[PDB]
Amino acid sequence: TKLQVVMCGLDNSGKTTIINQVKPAQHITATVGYNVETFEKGRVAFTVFDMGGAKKFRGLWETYYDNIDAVIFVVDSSDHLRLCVVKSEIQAMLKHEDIRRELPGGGRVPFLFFANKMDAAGAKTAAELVEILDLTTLMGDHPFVIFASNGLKGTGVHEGFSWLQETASRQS
Ligand SMILES: Nc1nc2c(ncn2[C@@H]2O[C@H](COP(=O)(O)OP(=O)(O)NP(=O)(O)O)[C@@H](O)[C@H]2O)c(=O)[nH]1
Ligand SMILES: [Mg+2]
Repeated sequence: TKLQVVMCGLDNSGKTTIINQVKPAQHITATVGYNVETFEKGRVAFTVFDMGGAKKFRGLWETYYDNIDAVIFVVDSSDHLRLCVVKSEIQAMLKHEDIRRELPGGGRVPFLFFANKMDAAGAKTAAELVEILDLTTLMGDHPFVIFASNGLKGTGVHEGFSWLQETASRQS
């Protein structure tokens, strides 16, 4: 079983920290452009495009939507000021052809949302983020879920990936 995933979210949301929690055991810095992570996790081989989240890299994200099995979207739940930017980016990505497309089996591309930095002062819960972003209206027919996460420790992360992998398997 092979999964291709694109990982999106604003700069400093915790994308790279989170993906490193699911990689094999063997210094994180801001991701310039993107990085491809290819690794095994359990019985699955993952290919993850860990996108840079700075404004200047967001134009790249769409290059990696082709044939994708899932989107992972990481929100800094403690960054209230840019929740409007999070919303516009989710809106922008949903309009793209490769995200819109009906999957081979009739399904729609699934989204795993992380409400990350659950430990940070001022963190909003998954429920609060759904209401603020009006996420349910935005996501429409796309299957999605949202879990509070702590990327430093791995809280929420592993369960999110179970959801992604089970949803992908069911769809393929
Ligand atoms: N307190 C706390 N800090 C976190 C959490 N997740 C990530 N961080 C911290 O937030 C900073 C940004 O993390 P990073 O993984 O580089 O974020 P990113 O989304 O890949 N940034 P970019 O889009 O620039 O590549 C790092 O200092 C990291 O340790 C969390 O859940 N809680
Ligand atoms: Mg990064």
